[PDB]
Amino acid sequence: AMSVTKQLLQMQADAHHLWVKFHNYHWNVKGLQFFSIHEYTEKAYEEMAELFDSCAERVLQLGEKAITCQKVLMENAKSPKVAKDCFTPLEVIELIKQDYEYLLAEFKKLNEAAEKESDTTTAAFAQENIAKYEKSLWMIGATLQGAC
Amino acid sequence: AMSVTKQLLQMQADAHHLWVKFHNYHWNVKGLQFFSIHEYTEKAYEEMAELFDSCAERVLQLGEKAITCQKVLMENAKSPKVAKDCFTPLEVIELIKQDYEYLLAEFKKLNEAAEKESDTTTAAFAQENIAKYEKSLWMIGATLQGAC
Amino acid sequence: MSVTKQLLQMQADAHHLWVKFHNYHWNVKGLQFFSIHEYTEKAYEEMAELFDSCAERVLQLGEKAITCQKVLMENAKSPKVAKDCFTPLEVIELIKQDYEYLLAEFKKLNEAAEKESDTTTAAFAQENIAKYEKSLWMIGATLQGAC
Amino acid sequence: MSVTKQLLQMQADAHHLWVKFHNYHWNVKGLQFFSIHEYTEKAYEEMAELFDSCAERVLQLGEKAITCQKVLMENAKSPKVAKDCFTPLEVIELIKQDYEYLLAEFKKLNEAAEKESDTTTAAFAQENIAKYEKSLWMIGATLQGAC
Amino acid sequence: NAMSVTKQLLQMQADAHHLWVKFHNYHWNVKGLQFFSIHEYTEKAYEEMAELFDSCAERVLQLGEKAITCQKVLMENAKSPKVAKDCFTPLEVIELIKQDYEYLLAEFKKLNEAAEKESDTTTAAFAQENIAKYEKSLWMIGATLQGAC
Amino acid sequence: NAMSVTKQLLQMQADAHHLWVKFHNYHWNVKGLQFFSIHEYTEKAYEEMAELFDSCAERVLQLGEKAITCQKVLMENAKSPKVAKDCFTPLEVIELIKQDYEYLLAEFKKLNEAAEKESDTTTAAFAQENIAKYEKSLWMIGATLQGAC
Amino acid sequence: MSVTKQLLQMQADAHHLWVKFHNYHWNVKGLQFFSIHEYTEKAYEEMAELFDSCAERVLQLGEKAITCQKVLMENAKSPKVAKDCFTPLEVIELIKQDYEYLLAEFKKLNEAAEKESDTTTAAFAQENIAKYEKSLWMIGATLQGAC
Amino acid sequence: NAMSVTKQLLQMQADAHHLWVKFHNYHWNVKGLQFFSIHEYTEKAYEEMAELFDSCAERVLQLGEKAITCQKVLMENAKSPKVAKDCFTPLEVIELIKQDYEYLLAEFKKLNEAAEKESDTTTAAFAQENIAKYEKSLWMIGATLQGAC
Amino acid sequence: MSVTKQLLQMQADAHHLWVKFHNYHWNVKGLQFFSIHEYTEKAYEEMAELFDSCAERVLQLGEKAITCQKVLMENAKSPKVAKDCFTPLEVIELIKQDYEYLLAEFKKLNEAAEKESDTTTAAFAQENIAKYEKSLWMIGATLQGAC
Amino acid sequence: MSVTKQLLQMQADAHHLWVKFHNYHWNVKGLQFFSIHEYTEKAYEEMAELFDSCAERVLQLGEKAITCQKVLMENAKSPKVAKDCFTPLEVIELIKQDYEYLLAEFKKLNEAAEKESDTTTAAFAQENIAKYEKSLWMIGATLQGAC
Amino acid sequence: AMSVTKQLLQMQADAHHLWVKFHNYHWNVKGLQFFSIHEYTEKAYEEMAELFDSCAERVLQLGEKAITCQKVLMENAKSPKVAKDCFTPLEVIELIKQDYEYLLAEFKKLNEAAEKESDTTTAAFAQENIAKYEKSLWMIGATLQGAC
Amino acid sequence: MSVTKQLLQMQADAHHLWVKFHNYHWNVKGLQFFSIHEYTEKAYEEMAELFDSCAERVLQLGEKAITCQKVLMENAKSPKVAKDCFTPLEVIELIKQDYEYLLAEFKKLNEAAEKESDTTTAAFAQENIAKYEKSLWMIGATLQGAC
Ligand SMILES: [Zn+2]
Ligand SMILES: [Zn+2]
Ligand SMILES: [Zn+2]
Ligand SMILES: [Zn+2]
Ligand SMILES: [Zn+2]
Ligand SMILES: [Zn+2]
Ligand SMILES: [Zn+2]
Ligand SMILES: [Zn+2]
Ligand SMILES: [Zn+2]
Ligand SMILES: [Zn+2]
Ligand SMILES: [Zn+2]
Ligand SMILES: [Zn+2]
Ligand SMILES: [Zn+2]
Ligand SMILES: [Zn+2]
Ligand SMILES: [Zn+2]
Ligand SMILES: [Zn+2]
Ligand SMILES: [Zn+2]
Ligand SMILES: [Zn+2]
Ligand SMILES: [Zn+2]
Ligand SMILES: [Zn+2]
Ligand SMILES: [Zn+2]
Ligand SMILES: [Zn+2]
Ligand SMILES: [Zn+2]
Ligand SMILES: [Zn+2]
Ligand SMILES: [Zn+2]
Ligand SMILES: [Zn+2]
Ligand SMILES: [Zn+2]
Ligand SMILES: [Zn+2]
Ligand SMILES: [Zn+2]
Ligand SMILES: [Zn+2]
Ligand SMILES: [Zn+2]
Ligand SMILES: [Zn+2]
Ligand SMILES: [Zn+2]
Ligand SMILES: [Zn+2]
Ligand SMILES: [Zn+2]
Ligand SMILES: [Zn+2]
Ligand SMILES: [Zn+2]
Ligand SMILES: [Zn+2]
Ligand SMILES: [Zn+2]
Ligand SMILES: [Zn+2]
Ligand SMILES: [Zn+2]
Ligand SMILES: [Zn+2]
Ligand SMILES: [Zn+2]
Ligand SMILES: [Zn+2]
Ligand SMILES: [Zn+2]
Ligand SMILES: [Zn+2]
Ligand SMILES: [Zn+2]
Ligand SMILES: [Zn+2]
Ligand SMILES: [Zn+2]
Ligand SMILES: [Zn+2]
Ligand SMILES: [Zn+2]
Ligand SMILES: [Zn+2]
Ligand SMILES: [Zn+2]
Ligand SMILES: [Zn+2]
Ligand SMILES: [Zn+2]
Ligand SMILES: [Zn+2]
Ligand SMILES: [Zn+2]
Ligand SMILES: [Zn+2]
Ligand SMILES: [Zn+2]
Ligand SMILES: [Zn+2]
Ligand SMILES: [Zn+2]
Ligand SMILES: [Zn+2]
Ligand SMILES: [Zn+2]
Ligand SMILES: [Zn+2]
Ligand SMILES: [Zn+2]
Ligand SMILES: [Zn+2]
Ligand SMILES: [Zn+2]
Ligand SMILES: [Zn+2]
Ligand SMILES: [Zn+2]
Ligand SMILES: [Zn+2]
Ligand SMILES: [Zn+2]
Ligand SMILES: [Zn+2]
Ligand SMILES: [Zn+2]
Ligand SMILES: [Zn+2]
Ligand SMILES: [Zn+2]
Ligand SMILES: [Zn+2]
Ligand SMILES: [Zn+2]
Ligand SMILES: [Zn+2]
Repeated sequence: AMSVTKQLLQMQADAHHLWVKFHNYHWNVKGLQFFSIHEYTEKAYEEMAELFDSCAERVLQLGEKAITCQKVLMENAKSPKVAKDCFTPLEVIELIKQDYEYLLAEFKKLNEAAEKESDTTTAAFAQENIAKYEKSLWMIGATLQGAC
Repeated sequence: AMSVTKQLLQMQADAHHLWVKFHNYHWNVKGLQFFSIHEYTEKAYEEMAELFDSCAERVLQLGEKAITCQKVLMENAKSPKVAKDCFTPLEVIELIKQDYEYLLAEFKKLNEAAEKESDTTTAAFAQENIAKYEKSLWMIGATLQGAC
Repeated sequence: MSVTKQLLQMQADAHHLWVKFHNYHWNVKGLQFFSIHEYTEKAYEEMAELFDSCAERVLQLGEKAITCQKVLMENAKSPKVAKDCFTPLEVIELIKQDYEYLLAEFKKLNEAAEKESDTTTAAFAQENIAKYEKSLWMIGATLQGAC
Repeated sequence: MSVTKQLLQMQADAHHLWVKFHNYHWNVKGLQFFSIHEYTEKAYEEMAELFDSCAERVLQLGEKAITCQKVLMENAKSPKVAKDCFTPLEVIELIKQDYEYLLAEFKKLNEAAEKESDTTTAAFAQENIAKYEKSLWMIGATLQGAC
Repeated sequence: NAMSVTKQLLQMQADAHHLWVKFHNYHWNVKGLQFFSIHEYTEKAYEEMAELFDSCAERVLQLGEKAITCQKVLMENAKSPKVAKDCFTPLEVIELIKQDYEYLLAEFKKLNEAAEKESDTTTAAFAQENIAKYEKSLWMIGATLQGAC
Repeated sequence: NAMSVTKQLLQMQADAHHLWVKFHNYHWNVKGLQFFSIHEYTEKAYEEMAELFDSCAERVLQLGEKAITCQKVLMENAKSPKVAKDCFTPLEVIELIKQDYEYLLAEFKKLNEAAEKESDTTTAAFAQENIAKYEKSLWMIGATLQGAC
Repeated sequence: MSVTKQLLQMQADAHHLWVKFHNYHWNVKGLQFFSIHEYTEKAYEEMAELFDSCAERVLQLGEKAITCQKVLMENAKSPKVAKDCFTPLEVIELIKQDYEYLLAEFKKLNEAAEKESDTTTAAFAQENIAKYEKSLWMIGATLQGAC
Repeated sequence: NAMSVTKQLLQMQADAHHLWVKFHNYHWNVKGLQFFSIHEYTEKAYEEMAELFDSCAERVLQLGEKAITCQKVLMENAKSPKVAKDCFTPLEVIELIKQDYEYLLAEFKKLNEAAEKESDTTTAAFAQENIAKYEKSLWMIGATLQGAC
Repeated sequence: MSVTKQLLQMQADAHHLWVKFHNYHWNVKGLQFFSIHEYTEKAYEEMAELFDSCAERVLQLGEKAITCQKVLMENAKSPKVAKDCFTPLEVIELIKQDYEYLLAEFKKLNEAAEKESDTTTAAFAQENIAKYEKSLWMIGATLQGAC
Repeated sequence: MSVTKQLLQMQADAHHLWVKFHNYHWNVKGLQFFSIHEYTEKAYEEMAELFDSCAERVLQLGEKAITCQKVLMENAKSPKVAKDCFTPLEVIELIKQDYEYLLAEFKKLNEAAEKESDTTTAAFAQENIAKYEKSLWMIGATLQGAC
Repeated sequence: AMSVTKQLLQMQADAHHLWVKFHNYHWNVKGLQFFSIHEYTEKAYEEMAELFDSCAERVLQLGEKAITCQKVLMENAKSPKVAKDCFTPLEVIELIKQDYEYLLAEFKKLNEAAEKESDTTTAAFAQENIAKYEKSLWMIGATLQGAC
Repeated sequence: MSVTKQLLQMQADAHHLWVKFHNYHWNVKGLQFFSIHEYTEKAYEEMAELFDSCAERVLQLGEKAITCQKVLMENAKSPKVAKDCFTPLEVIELIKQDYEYLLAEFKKLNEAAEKESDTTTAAFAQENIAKYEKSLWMIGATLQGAC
């Protein structure tokens, strides 16, 4: 049963990490599409705050402790690190693709762990997010591609 | 009197055709402006569904039969054919310009036929659409142009 | 068969029902004309949405949606109707058969999705199974006479 | 008649139909009572708007609207109804005849307006011509049996 | 000896119709600086008369008698004040509406007394709701017409 | 000699519960072309019964007696018409609802008379509001069932 | 029990909780009266929705819902409450026990649904399992003392 | 021999003003864990008192007497309970508001009796609407103060 | 003259009235200050919209809109006012003359549009003709004294 | 006065104006009755908000608000009104004098706040200074005759 | 005291000027971002109409006369003049940057004049606008920049 | 110190409080669990907004916002809490200390802003000073016992 709460706790830390990272994209993008990227990443960091809270509260429902220490959040984060603080629009979209691919893989890991424990609530939460990101990733991939 | 219902029936088939075609643009556009083109063509195919229904129902009001067979719709369609299934944003906008120019010419044909029959209801329907497309085509032309 | 093959079948069927549901909408006759006209309007709107959802899922899955109307026509397998004038009870009976067809296809889609471990497509199929099971209950009752 | 004479005729008729549509609204009996009650309520509200619009167009054109109910009574020419009890089908048949009358009167108004180059009245006539042609289609389909 | 609830409602039906027509006269034909506010006020007023007409008719039908369906009968039965004018200043309209509302109020009081003698709680509540409405409106209209000390 | 307001409200509580259950039977089990409109009408109806149940209970509590909290007592005390059917045509449902509403109306009139003898203005207003509601509804239901001349 | 037997059990129980939650709603006393009154009102509205949903799922599955209140009374198995007066804490403790009962019953419904490959009922069970697991967490925290 | 409707309304005007001021005292000066919910409840309450003040004044004016316009007269005429406190626990506020509402309720009952003797349906309806409001509120406030069996 | 020439004239006039209508809005004095201030606010907002619509129609028609304020000033031909303090009745009388001017220009635009078979510009002119005919009726009545 | 002494003065005055504005609201007579009735209603609602805001700012600053109506009566210094019947123009003239009084008191509050480096009270003063300067302009224009 | 009303009157004339100029951008931009620039400049000219009215009405509150003559508005305008009537999207954004920089400098001039007169109402109006334009100018500058 | 240095300090503090306010939100125990949970949700949402506003002001001022969580952690100076279980009164007492800290920092920001003649940052600081002065009043009263 610890594997479900272990994976929720991993996601809590990654959600925090992406919330910080998505602010970086939001502030520091430059170029003609500044405003739409700014608005896009604003919605995205809001989703990461919500995801942060949901993972924590699911852990609590499952009888464990959520992470409450900045230091632990920082140490446990495993989503892609970025060294930049200035971006083109296409660079942000490419970075987000990578961040969403990481989230997608981690949600499928959560689903499996939920499956082994017969945890339908956590499985439903995982799968709603899998659907959300497979849809976004299709759109992001099309945004990065050139036409034949 | 058959010329008004003949032209409404032509438009019914073209509206169906453009509804299918506009999905093609909606799905298969690639590049940075993916999302706005996707949203734009979504509104456009909704207008073509509405146009499909309006033409059919006007024919019925005029005492004739709307087309109800896929095969007849396909055979009767005369709006521009496209062979592609992958597009740049500028390519979609250029294709839509051509589709809207075709609609505009066909609505003016409908207006004339309505005029000869003193059909004020069909004439009003034609003219509301002429105004709509002359306005859109101005915007689309500006979108495709370079500045002096 | 496969998730993408089944999605493409449903895309073609959604287009066919979108067209047929307009025939019911336009051509029903009788005292319940307006309620039937309104009902079929909402139904065709759902068929348009289904058409789009099926295509986009195929695209998300790395395959091409159908974009040619001739292919849509050739591939559709939902019930054919060679009438263009209906009573309200005839429309309801036809919609029942159309919804029985969709429900069976959604169940095939779910099976295919569970085999492929595709939770997203499975969730899509299951939401539709629930929608049609409920709607078919009400349609059945509409067509019955009491005990 | 000239545009104003025709507007004044339509003012009288809108008043007459407003009264009559209340008769349908109150006095229909049978399973579809509530839908007819609701439809006829919308219809009389439309007749009240029509009455005001005709009158105010007359005032815009420099003439006096009808203000005496006795004149309104004497000038009305829309179909007379003797009954005070109806089936839903009878009401729909009577509304069709009322709407046919209005539609023909709006066409007379339009011709009159066109001759006087009165674009405002013409646009008002044509907007209503469109409204009644659409309704009359639906009403016709409602009274039909399927073939 | 006064007429029953149903005959009072029938009278009220005929008057509401008459006032609906009459209020259009004020709506169309007022002249002067306050044209628009009088036009809007009288539009709300005729809409209330249309509603009253339908309410009285439907209450008569609920009580088992038939509503009036003929415009000749509506015209002959109306007893609300007539006006032989088709042009008005704003003060004239306000004065005339005061007379119309005083008339309505008096008739709603008769309606209430009839409803009470018949133990008709539904019609009594209907009458009293309206009595409250015109007592308030008449206070405001009276203040609009008065001169300050 | 008739029972007090509080005992009448307690009866009304039990009936509202019974009709809430019964209206679900009509909601679920009507069959025929008008299935959906009957399904929706009866859904609005049971929601009104749920509200009535809570209102009567809370008024009894305001008057210092205790509401019924046991389903066995609710079942034993209900006096509204029973139906031994679980399948209905649309006309059957309309006919049966007419009988249920005529029952309610008669009980709300008793409630009003009891409230008046007790000078209970709150309960009287509550009863009369409901009397007005069912008199209107019963007029429409009766018209729905009649045949035109 | 099979899916329908289990749905019918939950129909009876939803009815029972609807009644009981009114008892909490009316009869709580103490400083938090109004918030408990409001919370329990939302809770009984949820029980009324649950009652209708179970019944209609049964009808969809081809069986008859419970229509006799005597059957509803006899089949209910959720916790019995003898009292008719409560403190806010007592109400919260009693609701926790009611919600634990429901949560266990929804899990039985889900297992039953999964065995019958009934995705619609399964989704309905799991949606409620999620709802009660979340509520029960909050309720538990509400009854606790801090460490 | 009891005072007329108009003098009762004038009393009610003065009290509503007093309670409007007093309810601010509870609003500002409550202390303790339930500070915010008491602050909000008493804000809704003073807003109701402001409305009552205006309603009573306007009804007096409709009845042809003049409303009170001087704050010295408002202060001298108020008879609702005074409180010589400017700090409160939540339970104290609830207890004090119970006393204020019991006072209002008793005065609205006198208002109703006066309105009935005068056949003043408008004021009677106004009084009874308010009687219904405080009977419900007082039930809830009483439950908030009680201890469970 | 031509549709585009007439549109450009109206563009210049819309700008002029937009400015003048602010003068009425700011500088009216007297008891009806606020209603006049609100009325003229809505009116200048319509002038801004008219300015934009006229320019964009010229652009749709392949010609250049006016973009220089000196050209706008030189070309405006609506009534000049050399006052900056007004009574409410003076504002209404001036607005009447401004609206009579606009109505005549809209009629010229319609004629030009019908000659050019330009249904879009004609519809634009006719919607405005109807708006101003109605508004001038009400303004006239505002300025009259009763019989 | 210090900031709190000045806030307490404004608390008393807001109470006084709340009462007075009801007098204007009830007792105005003449053609503009309804607009004055509506304007003064908004005005007293503003005075009630002002009364609460001053009191709560005092509480924030560590002092006690006024709770006794006798103190409120004795401390009020806004213009005394003896009348209980008014023309619309008289009401507007009296409101101008009330608003001038408030505006001067808000300026005193601002100076006091600035001296104490109290940004919160200062911002509150200045927001109201802006409000009354704008209103007083409109009120002035309303009382004027045009030149 | 004349320096506050002098500066409000300068701003009234510039607001009028920018309202005309912003229509020029709105109509005459060409290129892929036509529609968003069109929408952006539409909001901007609405703000300039509002600014025009606010400056005028503040002058009137201060006991002076607003400008009511087109000719005076034209003569007094000092915001940047543009000679073009056709623009790329980036050209419009660059021109707006310059127009907003001018507004920002003029609002700070207004604030100072308000300060010297203790005019808190005009100072508040100035400062609300300073905040608005410093925020917009940050966004506009990022839109024009390239990433490091 | 400087405006940008103070803004960066507050950015780090906003992040720290955002995290801590979630601890209160999750881990409070007792009868007021839900109101405290809702209160702290709104509070953390304000901390997220504050984080963003502080960063964007620094960027507007030509400097870089903090984008590394290690820097955020190192720089935060708001009160540390080494508990993860709370009563409702403990949460309120901690929030009081957190809000006292923010208020003092906002006052330093205002001073720095006025020195730099930065009206925009000063307005930001002052709106927050007013918000926290009011909220601390209410929190204080929540923690008191009456006289
Ligand atoms: Zn932003
Ligand atoms: Zn944003
Ligand atoms: Zn957001
Ligand atoms: Zn949370
Ligand atoms: Zn830590
Ligand atoms: Zn491709
Ligand atoms: Zn999409
Ligand atoms: Zn979309
Ligand atoms: Zn859409
Ligand atoms: Zn259709
Ligand atoms: Zn076919
Ligand atoms: Zn060019
Ligand atoms: Zn349709
Ligand atoms: Zn429709
Ligand atoms: Zn639709
Ligand atoms: Zn799509
Ligand atoms: Zn093809
Ligand atoms: Zn059966
Ligand atoms: Zn009705
Ligand atoms: Zn209705
Ligand atoms: Zn209606
Ligand atoms: Zn009208
Ligand atoms: Zn007459
Ligand atoms: Zn046929
Ligand atoms: Zn009108
Ligand atoms: Zn109107
Ligand atoms: Zn209206
Ligand atoms: Zn009716
Ligand atoms: Zn007749
Ligand atoms: Zn007179
Ligand atoms: Zn008598
Ligand atoms: Zn007097
Ligand atoms: Zn249902
Ligand atoms: Zn339903
Ligand atoms: Zn419902
Ligand atoms: Zn309740
Ligand atoms: Zn029991
Ligand atoms: Zn029968
Ligand atoms: Zn008896
Ligand atoms: Zn009959
Ligand atoms: Zn309640
Ligand atoms: Zn409630
Ligand atoms: Zn509810
Ligand atoms: Zn149901
Ligand atoms: Zn039974
Ligand atoms: Zn603990
Ligand atoms: Zn407050
Ligand atoms: Zn509050
Ligand atoms: Zn409030
Ligand atoms: Zn009032
Ligand atoms: Zn005094
Ligand atoms: Zn005590
Ligand atoms: Zn007595
Ligand atoms: Zn007890
Ligand atoms: Zn203004
Ligand atoms: Zn305005
Ligand atoms: Zn506006
Ligand atoms: Zn534009
Ligand atoms: Zn120029
Ligand atoms: Zn005249
Ligand atoms: Zn009032
Ligand atoms: Zn009012
Ligand atoms: Zn208000
Ligand atoms: Zn307050
Ligand atoms: Zn005192
Ligand atoms: Zn002057
Ligand atoms: Zn545009
Ligand atoms: Zn736009
Ligand atoms: Zn806009
Ligand atoms: Zn203005
Ligand atoms: Zn000039
Ligand atoms: Zn850079
Ligand atoms: Zn939560
Ligand atoms: Zn929450
Ligand atoms: Zn939130
Ligand atoms: Zn941001
Ligand atoms: Zn880092
Ligand atoms: Zn104390």
